[PDB]
Amino acid sequence: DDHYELIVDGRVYYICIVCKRSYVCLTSLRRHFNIHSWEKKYPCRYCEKVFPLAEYRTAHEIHHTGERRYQCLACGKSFINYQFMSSHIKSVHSQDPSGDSKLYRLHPCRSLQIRQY
DNA sequence: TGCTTCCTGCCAATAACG
DNA sequence: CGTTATTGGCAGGAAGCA
Ligand SMILES: [Cl-]
Ligand SMILES: [Zn+2]
Ligand SMILES: [Zn+2]
Ligand SMILES: [Zn+2]
Repeated sequence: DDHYELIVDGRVYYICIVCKRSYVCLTSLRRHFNIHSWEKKYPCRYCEKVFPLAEYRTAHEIHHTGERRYQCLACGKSFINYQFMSSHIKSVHSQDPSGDSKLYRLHPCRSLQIRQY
């Protein structure tokens, strides 16, 4: 028992009973709620750190391996995450990768095992 | 104030369950 | 083994940090 529902204008919101954060879908509330309950743990496999979300652990573990998955297509430089890539493309190439063009390539993750696309 | 990490709608990949 | 439920990768804006 971790939420209540709030309905405004026919739109359904799921509210965390602990911190009152609002979610459009229940899956997100359940993913969020682990921060409170710590029902599941996500331990780094390279150090002692433990995370409340699987994706937080993954981003952290990529830091351990040093893999650079985000590649700028304008000059070929590669980056650890979206933020480094975006900062680069905006500052050096004066372009926005969230725009209407494909300015970067996200390589598959090869330095560790996560599900592929 | 420029890195560092967090956050959540969306949904493909994966697991659970008969 | 077909049907259903769950996980968690991803973008890219937000929040944290020193
Ligand atoms: Cl690499
Ligand atoms: Zn909460
Ligand atoms: Zn670690
Ligand atoms: Zn570049």
